[PDB]
Amino acid sequence: MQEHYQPAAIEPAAQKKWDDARISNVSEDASKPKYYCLSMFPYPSGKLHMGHVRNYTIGDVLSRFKLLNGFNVMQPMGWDAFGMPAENAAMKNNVAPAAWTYDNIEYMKTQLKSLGFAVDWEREVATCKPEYYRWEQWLFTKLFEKGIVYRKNGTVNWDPVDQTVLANEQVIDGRGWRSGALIEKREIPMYYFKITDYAEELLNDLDKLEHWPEQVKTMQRNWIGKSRGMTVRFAVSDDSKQGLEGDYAKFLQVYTTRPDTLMGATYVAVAAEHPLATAAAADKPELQAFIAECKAGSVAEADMATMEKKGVPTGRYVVNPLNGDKLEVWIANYVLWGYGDGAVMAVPAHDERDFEFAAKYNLPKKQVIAVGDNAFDANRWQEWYGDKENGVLVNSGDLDGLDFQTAFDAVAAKLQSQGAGEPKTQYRLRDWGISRQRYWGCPIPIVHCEKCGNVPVPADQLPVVLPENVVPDGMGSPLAKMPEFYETSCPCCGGAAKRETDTMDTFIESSWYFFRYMSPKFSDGMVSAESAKYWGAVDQYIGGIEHAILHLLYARFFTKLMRDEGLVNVDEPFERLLTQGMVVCETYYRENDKGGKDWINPADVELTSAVLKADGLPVVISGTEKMSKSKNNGVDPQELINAYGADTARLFMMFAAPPEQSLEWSDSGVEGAHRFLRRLWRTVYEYLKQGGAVKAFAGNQDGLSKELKDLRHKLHSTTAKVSDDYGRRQQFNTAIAAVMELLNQYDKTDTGSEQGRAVAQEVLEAAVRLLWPIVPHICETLWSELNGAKLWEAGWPTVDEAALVKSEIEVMVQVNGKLADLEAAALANIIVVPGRLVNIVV
Ligand SMILES: CC(C)C[C@H](N)C(=O)NS(=O)(=O)OC[C@H]1OC[C@@H](CCCn2cc(CNC(=O)NCc3ccccc3)nn2)[C@H](O)[C@@H]1O
Ligand SMILES: [Mg+2]
Ligand SMILES: [Zn+2]
Repeated sequence: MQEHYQPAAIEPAAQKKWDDARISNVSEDASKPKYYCLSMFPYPSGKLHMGHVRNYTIGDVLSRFKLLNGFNVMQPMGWDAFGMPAENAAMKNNVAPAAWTYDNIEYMKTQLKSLGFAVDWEREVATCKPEYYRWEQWLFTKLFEKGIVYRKNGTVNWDPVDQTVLANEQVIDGRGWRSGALIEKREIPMYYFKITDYAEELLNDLDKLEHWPEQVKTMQRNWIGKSRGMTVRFAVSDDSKQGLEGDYAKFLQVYTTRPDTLMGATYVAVAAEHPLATAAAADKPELQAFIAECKAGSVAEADMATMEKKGVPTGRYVVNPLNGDKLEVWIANYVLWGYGDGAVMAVPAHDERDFEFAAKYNLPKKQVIAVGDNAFDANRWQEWYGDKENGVLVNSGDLDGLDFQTAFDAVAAKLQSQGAGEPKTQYRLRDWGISRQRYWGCPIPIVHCEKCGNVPVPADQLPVVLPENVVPDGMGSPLAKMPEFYETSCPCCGGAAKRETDTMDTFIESSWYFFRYMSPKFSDGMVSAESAKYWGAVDQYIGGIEHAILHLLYARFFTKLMRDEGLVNVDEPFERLLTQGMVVCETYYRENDKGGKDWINPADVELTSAVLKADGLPVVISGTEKMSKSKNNGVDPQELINAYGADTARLFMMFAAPPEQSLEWSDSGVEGAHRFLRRLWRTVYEYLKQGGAVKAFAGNQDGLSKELKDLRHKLHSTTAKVSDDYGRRQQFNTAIAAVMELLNQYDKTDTGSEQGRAVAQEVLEAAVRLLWPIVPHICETLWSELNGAKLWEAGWPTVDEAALVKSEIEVMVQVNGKLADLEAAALANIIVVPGRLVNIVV
């Protein structure tokens, strides 16, 4: 054993020892209990970043621990390969997106392997391969024939200078983000998943996820957004029926979740597309301009509630069906056509948006809800205005005194008797649009024929292959410009026909890949039935919080789709879910001779102030934020590995913060992690150079010294602490601190005697197994110096409950014949014959 710790000498050999033993290459062996530990697979970006290393180290800690506990552990890895990154890299570099993607995959694979993740590489998938995406084309055709996937015209933001479609996230002040050109709203046919057919299942099944963070579940519930309310029809006043036709001339129908406040409605509001808006804007230009601004908006949903609410009176009136009050109709920008009836009622006394709106326009507020002897101020909003559970109705004639649920029913009966309304369940959830006007994505398996319509490609003709021999030029989606791809024959009638040129939303690949990993070379279906039966669901999923809504919902949806097709037998893909925090770092800048800032990379700055590393001109240290190319503050993990080895990188990431907390880059803390590894190395080297290995202490410990009993207490306390930090808390930094404390006590204990060595052997053999999930290379190497058994069949350390009982302090006591450290406990009820009796001289 070399005296100095040299990670490049040891990490390659340890990796070849794990690979030679095929310990991460698992099969469906019904003899070992399974465990499926999954980290969210990466985009083949080019190179790993520190978020990648944080995530896959967390995955590896948990997989290695469960493996050491005897589980058949599958930890798979692959590549979320489609999407815009490669398309833009292709445009800028004059290279095919596929060629760029496959080179990135090859490089990033090398990096992952060198970090020593215990990954089953025989299960690798790449989603841009036809061996992969044919199976989502297959599922699509099945759901298309069932109406679960359907085609319908929708509205997109068209950028006419860049000749491509943009999401609302890419529209700033009505303009394209790169081009700066005004976007055009266009109606085009697109494809949708009927996810709203499964809304109630997706909402309720969340309740089975006892090992999910409540915040993720609550975020899903808000997105689905179920409400039970009331449809209410307000009759249109005779004076307001001009330009209306059909049911819109007779009534304005609305949806509300608060029918118990219908006596408090002081006005109604309609979307800009609503026929009432159209009819009243006919002669009023300010209304026309307000309607146009609403249509031109591109407010992303994450920003919807933040937009400033605005409205315009129409001069048309409807009649409240419970009290006959005539309310003015307003066009408002927060009422969205396609949600419900595109019209709402407004109660400023008990809904805060209605309060702020009515306060803006001086619209009236009528209190109808009381909560205790609380005063009602019509000019200031108090939180109890919105209380549903503890309110009672006031100012509502027949309904005064009722609580929420009784009044809801009373209103329902009143409205139904009248023909004016009925209970109604609604969901904020929209159907899922999967059409993308992009080249680098999975082709949609549809052929368009003027005789037969939109026809699915039959199963025998899948995949529809995306041609890899393409270089996007910017001027529009390539597939629409390639007759060699879209010109075909109709599979139903044989006649002239055209393939669909839109590709799929890339969320589709990531909605089922965890099942594909179960049988990644299966060519007769999405996932083999035998391997789905064995692996079941993912036991532990690890990933970033930005995927808590869309990706998770989509995966849960696809799992229930696949379940209903007969392919899988679970309701939920993910049992345990762990959300890792961001990785952030200091920023540095010089100022520009244009009044701006040039963001410098940390690698080219030295500290003391701070300046360049090759130069000496100072920089300006500024704030800490998530690593990103925007402020040039990303720290390249390959240079951290080059400088210190993989074990140091993995230890720093786990020690620096709990996985949920944001991790702050620290040169100082990276050096602390390395020196701790050096210390682990030296501790074992020094122990072995003073006598060589011995049989680890085991068994009855009566007759060990006090000092060595104490070390065994700390030893077995550490084992239970660590096990509970890996298994229960998932708090890997406290488990490292625990092992450091154990080595501190060992450093202060004399282990020179014969029984001393046996306890030191025990301590050290436990320490390196306890830390093997975090830094497996050095622990594998040191374990081989201490003990000749395979580390992984030695298995996780066991707690010795005997070493936790602390030995008895037993004696009797007597005041006047009749029944410092003992005289202090025995006065808590003065001779003291050593050990047996305490006599208290009365
Ligand atoms: C399931 C599927 C939908 C997954 C999809 N393929 C995906 O999200 N794929 S992915 O590849 O994005 O990530 C894969 C996983 O692992 C990394 C996690 C990173 C969180 C963000 N995050 C980033 C950072 C720190 N950033 C850096 O170090 N930037 C360095 C840099 C600077 C300058 C230029 C280049 C690089 N901290 N947290 C991420 O949530 C996820 O769990
Ligand atoms: Mg359960
Ligand atoms: Zn045809």
